[PDB]
Amino acid sequence: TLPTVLITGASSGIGATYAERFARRGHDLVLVARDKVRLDALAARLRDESGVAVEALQADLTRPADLAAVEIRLREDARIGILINNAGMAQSGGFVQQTAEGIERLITLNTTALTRLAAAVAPRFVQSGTGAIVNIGSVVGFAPEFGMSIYGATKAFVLFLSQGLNLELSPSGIYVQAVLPAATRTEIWGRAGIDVNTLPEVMEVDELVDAALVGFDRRELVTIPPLHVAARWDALDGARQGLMSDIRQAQAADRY
Amino acid sequence: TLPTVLITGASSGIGATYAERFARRGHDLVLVARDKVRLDALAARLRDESGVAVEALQADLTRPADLAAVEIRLREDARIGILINNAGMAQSGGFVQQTAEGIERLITLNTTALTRLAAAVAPRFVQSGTGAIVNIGSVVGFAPEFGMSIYGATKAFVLFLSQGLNLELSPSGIYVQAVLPAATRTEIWGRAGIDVNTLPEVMEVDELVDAALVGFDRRELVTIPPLHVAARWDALDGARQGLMSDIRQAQAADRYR
Ligand SMILES: NC(=O)c1ccc[n+]([C@@H]2O[C@H](COP(=O)([O-])OP(=O)(O)OC[C@H]3O[C@@H](n4cnc5c(N)ncnc54)[C@H](OP(=O)(O)O)[C@@H]3O)[C@@H](O)[C@H]2O)c1
Ligand SMILES: NC(=O)c1ccc[n+]([C@@H]2O[C@H](COP(=O)([O-])OP(=O)(O)OC[C@H]3O[C@@H](n4cnc5c(N)ncnc54)[C@H](OP(=O)(O)O)[C@@H]3O)[C@@H](O)[C@H]2O)c1
Repeated sequence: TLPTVLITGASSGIGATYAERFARRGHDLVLVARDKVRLDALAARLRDESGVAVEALQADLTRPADLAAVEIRLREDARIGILINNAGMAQSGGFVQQTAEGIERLITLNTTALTRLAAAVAPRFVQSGTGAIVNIGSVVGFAPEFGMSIYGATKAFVLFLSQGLNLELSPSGIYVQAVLPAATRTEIWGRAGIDVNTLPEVMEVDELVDAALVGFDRRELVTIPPLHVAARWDALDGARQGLMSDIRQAQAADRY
Repeated sequence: TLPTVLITGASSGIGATYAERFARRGHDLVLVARDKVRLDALAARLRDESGVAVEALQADLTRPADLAAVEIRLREDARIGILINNAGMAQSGGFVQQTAEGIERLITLNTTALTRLAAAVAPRFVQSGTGAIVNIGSVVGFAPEFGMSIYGATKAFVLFLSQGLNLELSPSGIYVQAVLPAATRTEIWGRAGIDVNTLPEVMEVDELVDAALVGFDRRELVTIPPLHVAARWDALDGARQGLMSDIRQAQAADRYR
């Protein structure tokens, strides 16, 4: 029997296409987002088209009580063996046009909620010796130049967390994937007050998810569909380790 | 007249040494942390020894009302021209031993509060055409191997935010520095349930801060005192840009069909 997949941000975009795709592979699903009505239509379609069980679970992951209720479900339901931590939003406007409320929301959703859901399944996954956590990062986490300083910071967070979780949890049989899209045709752009049609280039959501799932089936750790030269990843990671090899912690460097 | 410095996490460790050092340079100070009694003693010492004004400002930066009150003070007080976003904590235990409450606290302090205080001064700094934001990251943000997956993530956040803020704000005359210590002899270790004496090597807090301040005086963007070969930073940043140069966004790469 195939594991049930809990997907956050399942109501649209990358989340919704993951849901469609996993339903077509034969997995039962738990779909979470705020828009209950839209989730109930999507769930019904997938139950009908694919014959799997699909539950629509309303939750605002920036509301403490909703998040806690999703944590509970992840801790307690042994059927759930794949977590897609996909729910996320971009930044609207530059740094000075940010608000305290907006910063709170962006960080809580993209970072705190994602990390907490992963922490809700990890103990159970360790005990069973199996499980999968797919975290959606972004190419923007490599690009302070893109101009979304906070959002990009949240996505650097998600990449790093994913790397760290792999090292901690793969020895207990857990797969931890970071998936890093670049511009993809979803509701994120309009949510942030950007017209998606003004971006030079944008990937279709079907093509991104199928690429991501090729990565998933190969059990790839870091999956970057729009990166046309794979070895740039290895070179980035090498330079990171290279830097780490020349840390001497007892004394400040001569130049200081 | 020299700008007043607001320092978070001023009651001990790196924050407290920054406070001592900036007081000796002649700056007035606003010191923030939870331990009011300890802040009042430090403030009194610095007023007496150095003859600058020093205000002790109690705040738990994980409590919404306290954080909002510090934001207000940063927005409204034109004297404050340097922000040291130093308050932070490490992770206690591995990922499976984490708690919802502990995750909330660690991320809120190291990330949300830091970002919000920076956002509280930036508009005023942009308007005045001057100002400085010093964010304390960590070498651990380069090291998923170190085993603190959440804490390290918060420090990858702080580095990235710093880089982004530099590009957004230096054109308006703002200096944004990321300071990245490695193991340094402060209260962070005991807070996390680690005996600092079991670490192979640990830098004295005086030496770290003085190194950081050499960086600050040279207006260096990314300052990593324990990195003995500077060019490893440039090579990391190059590889990052190298990767960015080979992103083609319309189509998935051949290896994914
Ligand atoms: N260009 C791209 O699309 C792109 C590129 C790289 C990475 N990403 C990442 O991809 C992920 C998916 O976003 P998308 O592109 O698929 O955008 P999307 O169409 O806006 O989907 C976002 C999903 O997250 C849910 N969500 C938003 N706020 C929420 C909240 N407070 N609580 C619970 N759920 C919430 C949304 O449903 P409700 O609004 O009904 O809650 C929606 O299903 C994000 O993490 C994003 O950072 C996107
Ligand atoms: N090895 C290292 O020490 C090392 C290496 C790299 C980076 N860092 C970074 O250096 C920074 C300073 O830490 P440290 O090494 O100096 O440790 P520290 O001695 O524990 O100092 C932490 C300071 O932040 C304050 N703080 C803690 N929780 C707080 C809260 N909720 N609200 C407001 N303030 C709070 C503390 O005072 P109260 O508890 O009285 O509130 C204290 O003044 C951190 O951002 C840390 O991540 C440290």
